[PDB]
Amino acid sequence: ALGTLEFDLLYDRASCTLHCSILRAKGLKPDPYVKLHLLPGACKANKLKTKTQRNTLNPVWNEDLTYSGITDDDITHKVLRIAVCDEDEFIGEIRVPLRRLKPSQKKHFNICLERQ
Repeated sequence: ALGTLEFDLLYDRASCTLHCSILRAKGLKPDPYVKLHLLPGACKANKLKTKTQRNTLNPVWNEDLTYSGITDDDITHKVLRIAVCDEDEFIGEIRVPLRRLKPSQKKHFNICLERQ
């Protein structure tokens, strides 16, 4: 379909931090970069992005992006939208409810991107 995205999420409860390791993508179907949007809210604070990789459908970022101020209740209610885009157009996205995470347990994802 649209390709796959590999990333890790780790919630560190004591420091109230969500660590998002954006690793790589494979088989993108269109200069890819990834943007993270922690929902809900259009707030600047909710939005992080990787560097842009050039001339590739198999970019490797190996980039750690982090949110601070993350509480238990944020973990149960918030959603992390992860979108890969083509720098200068939408390539694909996934939507991850944070309540799938456990404190201090890194979860590894390899997920198929979607149009949704």
